[PDB]
Amino acid sequence: AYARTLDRAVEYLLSCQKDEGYWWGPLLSNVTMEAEYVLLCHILDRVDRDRMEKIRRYLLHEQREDGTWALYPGGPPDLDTTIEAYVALKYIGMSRDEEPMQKALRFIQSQGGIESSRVFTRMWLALVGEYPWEKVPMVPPEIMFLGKRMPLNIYEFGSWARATVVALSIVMSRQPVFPLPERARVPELYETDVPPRRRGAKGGGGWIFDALDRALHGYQKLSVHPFRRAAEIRALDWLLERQAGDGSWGGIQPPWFYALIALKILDMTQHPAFIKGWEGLELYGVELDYGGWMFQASISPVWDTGLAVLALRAAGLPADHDRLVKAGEWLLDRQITVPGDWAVKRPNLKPGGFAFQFDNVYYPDVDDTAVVVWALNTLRLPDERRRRDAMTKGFRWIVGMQSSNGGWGAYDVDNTSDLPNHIPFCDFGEVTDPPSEDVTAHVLECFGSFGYDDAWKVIRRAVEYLKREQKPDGSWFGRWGVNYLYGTGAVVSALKAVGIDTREPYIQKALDWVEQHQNPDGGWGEDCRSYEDPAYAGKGASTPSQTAWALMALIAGGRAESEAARRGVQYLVETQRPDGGWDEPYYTGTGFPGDFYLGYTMYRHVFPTLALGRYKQAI
Amino acid sequence: AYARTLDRAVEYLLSCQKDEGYWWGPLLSNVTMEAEYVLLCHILDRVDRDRMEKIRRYLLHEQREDGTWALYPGGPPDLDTTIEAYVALKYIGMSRDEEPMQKALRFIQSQGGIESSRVFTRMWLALVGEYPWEKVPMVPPEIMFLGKRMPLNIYEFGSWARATVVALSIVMSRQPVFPLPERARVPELYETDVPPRRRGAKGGGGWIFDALDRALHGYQKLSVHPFRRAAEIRALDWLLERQAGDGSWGGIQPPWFYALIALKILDMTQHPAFIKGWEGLELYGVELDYGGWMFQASISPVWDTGLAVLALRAAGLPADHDRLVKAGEWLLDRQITVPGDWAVKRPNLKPGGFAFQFDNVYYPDVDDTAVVVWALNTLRLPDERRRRDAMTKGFRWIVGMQSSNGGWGAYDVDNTSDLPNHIPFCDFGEVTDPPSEDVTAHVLECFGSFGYDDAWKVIRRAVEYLKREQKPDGSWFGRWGVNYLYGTGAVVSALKAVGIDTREPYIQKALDWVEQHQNPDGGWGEDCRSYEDPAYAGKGASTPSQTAWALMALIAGGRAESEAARRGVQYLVETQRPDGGWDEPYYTGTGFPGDFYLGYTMYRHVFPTLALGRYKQAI
Ligand SMILES: C=CCN(C)CCCCCCOc1ccc2c(-c3ccc(Br)cc3)nsc2c1
Ligand SMILES: C=CCN(C)CCCCCCOc1ccc2c(-c3ccc(Br)cc3)nsc2c1
Ligand SMILES: CCCCCCCCOCCOCCOCCOCCO
Ligand SMILES: CCCCCCCCOCCOCCOCCOCCO
Repeated sequence: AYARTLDRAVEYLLSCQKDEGYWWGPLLSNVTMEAEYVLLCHILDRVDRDRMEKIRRYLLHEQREDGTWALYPGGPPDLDTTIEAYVALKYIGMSRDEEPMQKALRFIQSQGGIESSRVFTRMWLALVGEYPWEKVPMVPPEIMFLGKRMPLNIYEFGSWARATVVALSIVMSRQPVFPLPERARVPELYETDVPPRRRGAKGGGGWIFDALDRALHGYQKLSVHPFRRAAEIRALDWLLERQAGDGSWGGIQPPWFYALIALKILDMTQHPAFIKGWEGLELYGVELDYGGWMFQASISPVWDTGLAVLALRAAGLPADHDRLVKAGEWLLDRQITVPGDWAVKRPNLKPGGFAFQFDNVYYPDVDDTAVVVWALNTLRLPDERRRRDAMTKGFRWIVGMQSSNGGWGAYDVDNTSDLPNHIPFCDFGEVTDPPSEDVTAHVLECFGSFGYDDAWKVIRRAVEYLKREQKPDGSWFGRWGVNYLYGTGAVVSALKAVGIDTREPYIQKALDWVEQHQNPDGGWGEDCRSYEDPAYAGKGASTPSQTAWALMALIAGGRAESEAARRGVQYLVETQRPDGGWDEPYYTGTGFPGDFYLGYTMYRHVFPTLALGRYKQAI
Repeated sequence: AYARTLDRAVEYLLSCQKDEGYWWGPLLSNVTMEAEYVLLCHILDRVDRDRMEKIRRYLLHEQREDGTWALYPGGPPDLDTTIEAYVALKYIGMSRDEEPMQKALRFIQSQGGIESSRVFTRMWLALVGEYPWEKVPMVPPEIMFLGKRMPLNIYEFGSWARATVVALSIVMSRQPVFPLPERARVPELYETDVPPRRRGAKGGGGWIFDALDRALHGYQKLSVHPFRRAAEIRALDWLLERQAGDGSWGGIQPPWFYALIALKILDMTQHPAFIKGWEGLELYGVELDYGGWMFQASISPVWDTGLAVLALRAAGLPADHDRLVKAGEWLLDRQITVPGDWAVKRPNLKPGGFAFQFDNVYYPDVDDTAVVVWALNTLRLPDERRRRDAMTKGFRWIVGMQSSNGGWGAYDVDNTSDLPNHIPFCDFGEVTDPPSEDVTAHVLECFGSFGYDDAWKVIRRAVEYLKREQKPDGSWFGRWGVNYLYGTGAVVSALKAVGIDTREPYIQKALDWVEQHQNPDGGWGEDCRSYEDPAYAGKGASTPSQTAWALMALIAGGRAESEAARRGVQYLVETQRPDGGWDEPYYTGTGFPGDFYLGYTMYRHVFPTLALGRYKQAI
């Protein structure tokens, strides 16, 4: 029955594999990536008419009927996104008259105009002189003086925010303006009677920071700022030291762009870092068949390859398949062997993790590491020396990464400070990197393959963490995936792997939750709205991946030979395409809960294959 | 008569011009460049058998009958050079038995062996474990803490030494060892009974430094060195901030190589700066027709182009010759507009100088600037705006670079400290960058073109400097050229240009000096030995360039229509080749008096053309 499906899905993945032996699916997000690219080019005075065109088609192609842009397909119109996308188009050529500009503008105004958008948006506009810098949350270069163990030192922030903060401090230090030609001036963004509904700090605004900011804006106006020169040079050095191998910073769009602006501001357009940083960009670009051009927020080569292997293995292929070996070998060359920002908290810990992208040695994440090691542990490579060796280094790194509560974070240890969550600046997505369930699950599932059970104290500490975090309805939050279906599936799958008894009450209470949300079409679905409104927890159009996740939670809990179980398998078997793939018009990936959603291209293929492979296992 | 010589020399120059419109002749030095390249590759574990082969040919090719290598063709055997060249070969494959290795070895031993070589040589050997680091002058990372105005702060050193010191501090901080295979171990370098005749500090060794060193060597052995970590990071950042566009540091072989080693030592082999820095090397490499491969100590594109223009112009070509315009345009894009290390002494001075190589914005030199501006001041470019503008910026920068005595330095102002000349480390070439005659001459000659004369205070101050420096025999020292013929020619030519009366006594006393050294063959020649032994001042085999220089001094002093004058012109006319070029088997360029000599490939062509062009002027 399903054998034909799996067989097809298998061959299909094998075709999607690159020559070097790795997998790499485009990472989808929203148009603020492209819109900001447009402004960046304008700032750096490097505009390519041909590129602008591809970006225009794309932007438009993504705008919806109502004339707006959302964070995820089928999501509500987003102000910020729409505003930036608006400015982008108007700069490329679009006249405020045209239908698109019209419908978009309307929505903008009906929301309070520019005054209701996130700091980033207002800041970008400030950069081109369409918004007063004085009304922008200030982040001083002096922040570079806070010691390792001080309130708000750059190391209390999450790896991604840290790099951005450092870069911007330089920018906000000079408050530069790169005037847009009259043709693209966007005054209309202000024309509105609707009361400006401004968004506040993530965890709440304390009158202290509220005032402190005002203080900084005043100090900003003085004629002399002692030691500021040395604060900037510190930020500069700091950035120069961590520029990733591909010329990017952290392998993400944000700090990368800002860092370049920071360099341009310091007349360093002749310096190597800038050059490399600039040309590095092309790698993240993607030529769309319909003539459009999108820019990836980040790239997932490692991740994809890692999961890809696991899937194919659980599917059936030999642990020494010549094709999987290509992957195995490739992965080994990717392992990071040098200290990264994490070292600040673990000086005596030996390097051994992995990164999300191709070359980003200073920021390996616990997630990728776990999956990569585990995936390697399932293979038979020619050089059993390096395979054995690497795994150990990766293993130990992870161990030494375990936070205080036994749960694992993404990039750092105990990065749980609650201070930065109140700064006027941080009003978008996460700013700290505390342990999450999904990550910790992938970790446990990693050790599990080696054989380490609940006996080992490490494991227990984690399980305790998971038990404590479980939601009332037996579900588990999805931090880097959408959502409860993602988390729950992760956990149950992990716990089952670490020897825990699947018969336990809290476990069963989870499985039941799964069955209770299975959509009529046989599959499972969870819309991103589940982050905003709880009524959507486990609700939404059925998707290949999300279905495959819930399917794993069931196969893991022994309920593999069940109704809901077989029902779901049917969905996958049916919905599958003639080529063996699968479609998924929705996002099942999460950047930040409620603020940034991602669509992992491979998920629709890899996970369904992994699930079917595991179903074919239970029989 | 000579006219045909000029027409031929001209058409030859124009042919040697590249497409972009610039001139660029290979810069010759000695084999320590290649020998050190070999060790570098070994250190960085990046050895290319094929390249090793091309290098081997070259090394042998340069070895003389006696089995040694000198600093300049026809020069005495050099210990350091020969030692390094020896180790290089023995590592490539050569067995100590082979005749070449034989003769070399005996010379080396007859000199006291390894114990008599410069610090650099002993250090390189220390790097591969063939010499005790303890017996190497120590340079601590802490030096990075000395403030702008303190004894021995990195800014008291000459631009070239500064960068090397910073890079080495990191290296000497860790005292790494990259063991050579037993096959290439060079113990025989010690086997000798001859008393080790060690070279001391450039300006004498003070018991203070001698003591301080021992002090630093002891401290080096402690278990904890507080703030050293910070010291290193200070040094690294200092390097990462000044890496030049082509990926080198300063555009010179020394700090470049050391800087890369410094990065290796710090596990940064996969950091942008390292990568670029490594692949930047190829540009300085040169494929020799006989199968060899040499590495340029530095490159002189700008310089050549600059002089090339002046020559051709004085020769006859229209100030708007479409070919000289290509040069004119090119040069303009080369002007530096950002602060460099010079800024430390002149914060309010506007950037406007030029560099020696293609892309080295932090180190423009007064010499190149003067020649480049002056050259431009003689052309008629399409964009008279930029031409006018560039000249002013360049000009003004030069004015603001003038030192206290009125003379001009190469890279910095008043870089006359006498402290660094006593450090145990600095025992090779120059370490500070004080004003020189030749440079100041090229500056005066520049303003001269604009019409500024002895009236302007700036010019008088200089003339006073030159008058005071003149040698008893009316000659003038040659700092960056070999030697008194080079300097004297420079000065007289300059003074004549700034309105000074060529009839003056001190002037005449100089001209006479020139006529008195004219060789029988009509031309003039000055061997590099003139730096070591005074009996060689103005003495040596005649060369095209040196002849052309003395010729300019005469044409300038009005003695153009003289015997010695016409005699010399004859030499150039006869010695010329069928293609219009000229041969010059000797070195007429100087890196450091008595320590490092260079051979400028273009000189033999450009200067003879300039001289003839000026002779044809006096008639
Ligand atoms: C899922 C397994 C492995 N993970 C471990 C890696 C996946 C996370 C990388 C994708 C998200 O990248 C980012 C990362 C950061 C951002 C920011 C951002 C937000 C606030 C600040 Br302050 C600075 C940047 N804006 S958009 C954005 C996208
Ligand atoms: C002539 C007009 C324009 N000039 C202005 C530029 C020409 C100077 C560049 C050629 C010389 O380059 C160097 C420059 C420096 C060195 C050193 C050296 C010596 C001592 C220390 Br301490 C560090 C490096 N060793 S070899 C060497 C070669
Ligand atoms: C400069 C000494 C080299 C030793 C490196 C250890 C530095 C301490 O790590 C603290 C964590 O900060 C992250 C550093 O890695 C980034 C690269 O910057 C280059 C210095 O190695
Ligand atoms: C960080 C302040 C930016 C102002 C630049 C002025 C540069 C300081 O001049 C002091 C002398 O050092 C010369 C610098 O060249 C190095 C480049 O590093 C870039 C700093 O902008």
